[PDB]
Amino acid sequence: NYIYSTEVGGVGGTPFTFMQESGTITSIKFNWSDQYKLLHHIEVKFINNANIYATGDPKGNHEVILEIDDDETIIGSVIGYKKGNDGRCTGVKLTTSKGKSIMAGYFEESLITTYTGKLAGIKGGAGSDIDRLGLIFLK
Amino acid sequence: DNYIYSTEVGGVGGTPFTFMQESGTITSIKFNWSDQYKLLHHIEVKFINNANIYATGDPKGNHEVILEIDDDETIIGSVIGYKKGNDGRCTGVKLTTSKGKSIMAGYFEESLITTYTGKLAGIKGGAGSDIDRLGLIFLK
Amino acid sequence: DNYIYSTEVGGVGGTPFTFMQESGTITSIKFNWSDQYKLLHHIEVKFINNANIYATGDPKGNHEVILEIDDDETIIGSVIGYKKGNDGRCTGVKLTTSKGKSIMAGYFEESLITTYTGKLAGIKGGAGSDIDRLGLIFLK
Amino acid sequence: DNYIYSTEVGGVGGTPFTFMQESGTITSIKFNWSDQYKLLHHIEVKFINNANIYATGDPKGNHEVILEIDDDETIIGSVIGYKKGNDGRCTGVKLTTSKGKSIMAGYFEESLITTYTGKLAGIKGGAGSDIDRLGLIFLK
Amino acid sequence: DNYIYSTEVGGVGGTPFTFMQESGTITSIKFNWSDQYKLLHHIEVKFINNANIYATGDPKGNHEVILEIDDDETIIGSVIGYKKGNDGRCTGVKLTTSKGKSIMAGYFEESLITTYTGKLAGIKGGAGSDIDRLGLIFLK
Amino acid sequence: DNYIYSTEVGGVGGTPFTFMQESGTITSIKFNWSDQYKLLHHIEVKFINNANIYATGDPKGNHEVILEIDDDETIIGSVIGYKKGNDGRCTGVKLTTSKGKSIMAGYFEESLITTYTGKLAGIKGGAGSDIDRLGLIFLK
Amino acid sequence: DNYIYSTEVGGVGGTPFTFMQESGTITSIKFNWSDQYKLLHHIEVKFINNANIYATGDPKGNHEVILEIDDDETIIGSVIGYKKGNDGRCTGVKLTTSKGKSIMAGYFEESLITTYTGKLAGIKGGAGSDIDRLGLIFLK
Ligand SMILES: OC[C@H]1O[C@H](O[C@@H]2[C@H](O)[C@@H](O)O[C@H](CO)[C@H]2O)[C@@H](O)[C@@H](O)[C@@H]1O
Ligand SMILES: OC[C@H]1O[C@H](O[C@@H]2[C@H](O)[C@@H](O)O[C@H](CO)[C@H]2O)[C@@H](O)[C@@H](O)[C@@H]1O
Ligand SMILES: OC[C@H]1O[C@H](O[C@@H]2[C@H](O)[C@@H](O)O[C@H](CO)[C@H]2O)[C@@H](O)[C@@H](O)[C@@H]1O
Ligand SMILES: OC[C@H]1O[C@H](O[C@@H]2[C@H](O)[C@@H](O)O[C@H](CO)[C@H]2O)[C@@H](O)[C@@H](O)[C@@H]1O
Ligand SMILES: OC[C@H]1O[C@H](O[C@@H]2[C@H](O)[C@@H](O)O[C@H](CO)[C@H]2O)[C@@H](O)[C@@H](O)[C@@H]1O
Ligand SMILES: OC[C@H]1O[C@H](O)[C@@H](O)[C@@H](O)[C@@H]1O
Ligand SMILES: OC[C@H]1O[C@H](O)[C@@H](O)[C@@H](O)[C@@H]1O
Repeated sequence: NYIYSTEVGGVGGTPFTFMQESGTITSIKFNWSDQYKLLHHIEVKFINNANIYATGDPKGNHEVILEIDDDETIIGSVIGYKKGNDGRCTGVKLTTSKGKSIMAGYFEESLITTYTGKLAGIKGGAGSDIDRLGLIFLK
Repeated sequence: DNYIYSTEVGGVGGTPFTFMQESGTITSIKFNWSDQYKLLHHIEVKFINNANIYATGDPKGNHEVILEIDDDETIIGSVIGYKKGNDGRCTGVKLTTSKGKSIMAGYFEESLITTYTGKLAGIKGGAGSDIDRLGLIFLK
Repeated sequence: DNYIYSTEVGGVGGTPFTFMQESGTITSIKFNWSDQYKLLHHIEVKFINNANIYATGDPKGNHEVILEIDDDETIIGSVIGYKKGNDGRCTGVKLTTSKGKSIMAGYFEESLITTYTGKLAGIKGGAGSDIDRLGLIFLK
Repeated sequence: DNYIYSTEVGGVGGTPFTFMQESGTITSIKFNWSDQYKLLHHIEVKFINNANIYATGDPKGNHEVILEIDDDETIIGSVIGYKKGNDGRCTGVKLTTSKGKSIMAGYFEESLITTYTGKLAGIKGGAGSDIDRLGLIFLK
Repeated sequence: DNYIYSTEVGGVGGTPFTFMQESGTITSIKFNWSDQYKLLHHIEVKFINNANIYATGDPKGNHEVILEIDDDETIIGSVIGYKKGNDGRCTGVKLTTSKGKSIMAGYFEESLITTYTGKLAGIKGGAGSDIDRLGLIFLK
Repeated sequence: DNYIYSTEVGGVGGTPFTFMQESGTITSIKFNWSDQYKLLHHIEVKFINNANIYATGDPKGNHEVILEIDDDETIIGSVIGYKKGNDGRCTGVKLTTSKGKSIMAGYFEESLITTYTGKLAGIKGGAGSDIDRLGLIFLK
Repeated sequence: DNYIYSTEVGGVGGTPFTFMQESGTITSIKFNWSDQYKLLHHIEVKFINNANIYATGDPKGNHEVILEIDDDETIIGSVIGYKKGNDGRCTGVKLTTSKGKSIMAGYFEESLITTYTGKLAGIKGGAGSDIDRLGLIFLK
């Protein structure tokens, strides 16, 4: 019942997989730096669940939060990254079925335009930086 | 509840405030901010069928904006700018309505939240000299 | 009432005025303003079925705009620029209508209100050499 | 009446004129203007079922525009540029129609009116060397 | 008649032409103009169900444009540029159709007419070396 | 016939060509052109249910574009650039389709035609070294 | 067939490749390109219900883009840039989807094709160091 968007970036970091069965993401936060031009930290909240699921080191000078209504889908989703085994996530642009949008970080090397739908989860690897990030949707 | 609570953004400082009125919605909201500090300093809210002005923070800035909200008019677009961390502050609010009205108060230099939308019902957070933290409240 | 009263913005100065005619609406309004002082100085209003011209302020400014309003035309966008505080003044008005007509008078360098919308019935406030204060009035 | 009179804008100077015909609407209108003075100098009008040209003003300008109006075509947007005061003059006309046709005559540097909309039926004002003052006339 | 005659614009010079066919409409029109004189010089017109080319003027210009018109396609926008006066000339034509097709011929440096609209049925005016004068003709 | 013939624009030179297939529409068209001469030099065409390539002119140009046409896709906009006269040439083609596809080949510096529209069925004209003339063919 | 083959554009060089799966469509496609050479160098494709990655060409470029395609998502706009001739190369791709998604890879300085549209089923062409030749394949 889930669609796994391609994980983009490098092979480094501590693995993460955040997905509650019968739930969807109600809030997502991205943390990035002007110093490295990288995403560093991600936080996620699910419906009817106050717990925050986090990865990465929140050392960046900027963060954006997107709140998602229960009937709201992602209709546009771009992740910017540096490719190769030594790849990092650099940016994210999300647009919703209600015209809400967020833009984090930088888009200077490689891009992926992912699958659309109801955002259910995230998987990847993170340490000091977001090495790699894949979105997960409902089928 | 019958209400959606958007995340409070900013620091942990100042005196807590909650502005909500049983079976009531915001008909008017006022933001005060300074070019000197690039922060919101003061917020004022009025509800439908209630002439009382509910205020928090110190009205010391050189700019103010007021948004009046028709009884049927909703928020379709909402951004709050803030400085993140325990020591944080709310720096700015952009609202757009179901009738093409829009306001821009203060600054959006550090962190942003794109909040939940709907019929604006209340606000909560903390304030003293400054708005330390701000979260919107909507009907279901 | 059968009226919505938008906030009076600006100072407490000048002679009070209320332009409202029972069972009538504003067919014409005129805004006079100066580049010298960047203030509104003078406002005239004509109502439906009334040849009488209601005026307030001193027509001292070097610019004037007139908006004519069709009987079935409403305001869908309204911003008033003003200097806040007791010594305040109303500095500018932008109006847009249900038919794509729009006017822009004066300056928007200090505070702003995005008012209520609807069928413009009347205006209230205070004036002398300048428009000290302006509130719009709409039908429910 | 069965008519709407838009405000005559400009000066008190020149010979008065009123162009209207029983059960007849404007089928054509011409505006003469100069780059040297940036005024309207001359207006001509033809009515439905009437080959007579009604003209006023001194046709001395280096530009002219004609708008032809289909029998079922209305004015949806109408801006007249003018210099305010007793020594005033009409400086420009922008008209936009129900079928997307549009003309621009003259200059818009001092004062503007956005008039009423509808089926153009006549014009009135005063002209000598220049168009001192112009008001539009529409069916109810 | 069953015809609308748009104003003939330009001077009184050259040889008269009138191109119309009973129960027919313009399927093609060609405008020849020059960068040297910034004038139209030559016009050709073909009618529905008729192989004949009706031409007037001197084809001496360095540019031509052709608009082909589908049987159900009307003119929704039509602008003719000209020099006014007895010694006048026709300088350009812009036409836009019910299908989004358009053409621009020549220059719009002096006077302009926004014409009547509808199904293009014919043209009349005067021509010699130049197109002195041009009017359009439409069905009712 | 069951076909509409757009005007052949260009000159009288080259070898004639006519590309049409019984019960067959154009599925692919290629334009070759030079920056050196600012002309079309070569055209290739394929029809529905037919793998043969019909070609004319010499492919000496440094640019090509291909348009592929879905079976239900029509041309809603079509401009051919040319040099007029007996020694004329085809210089450019702009096509826009019912699905928002569009190509632009070559140059539009001298003369233009906006052609008939519909389902492109074939082409005719003449070519040798260059495309001397080109006319489009559509279904009724 | 049940397949529409767009023209393979570019050179005759490289190792031929054909990526198609019986009763399957493309779910992901990656283009790798260089600013140094302004060519595509490498392509990867994944099909519905199939975890295998089909690659061709040499991934030596400094940029990559991935377009993921929803199961019901089609191609409504498709341009490939290329150098024509026996010695040719693919230089760029633009894809636009039924859902407002788009990618742009590489360069468009010489020749273009606007291909057929629909549900993208596969690709074919040749590749070694570079993408010499690319053709898209759609469902009927
Ligand atoms: O710590 C285990 C983890 O370390 C290595 O990845 C890096 C670190 O997590 C940290 O320093 O930050 C780097 C940037 O975020 C990150 O690449 C790898 O050896 C990895 O495989 C391992 O899991
Ligand atoms: O809202 C800001 C801040 O206000 C209050 O703390 C301090 C005092 O108001 C005053 O003495 O000036 C200080 C410098 O601006 C100010 O911090 C408290 O309400 C505090 O908790 C709050 O964060
Ligand atoms: O409208 C502003 C102001 O106008 C009137 O006072 C005027 C000003 O104070 C100043 O221009 O000096 C004038 C000369 O004596 C004076 O009229 C008053 O109506 C005031 O109440 C009003 O605020
Ligand atoms: O159409 C222009 C003009 O053509 C004919 O006379 C011309 C003018 O004298 C002048 O512009 O130069 C021409 C070159 O020899 C000359 O013929 C007449 O038909 C005239 O009435 C017309 O205005
Ligand atoms: O279609 C252009 C032209 O091509 C052929 O003549 C050519 C030109 O004179 C010139 O470019 O030189 C060429 C090679 O030496 C020569 O063939 C003819 O087909 C002619 O009819 C045509 O108009
Ligand atoms: O029209 C401008 C001007 O022209 C003339 O000098 C007279 O007709 C005046 O009465 C008039 O004000
Ligand atoms: O892709 C460029 C080039 O790469 C290799 O050298 C071979 O497969 C060639 O035939 C090809 O043209």
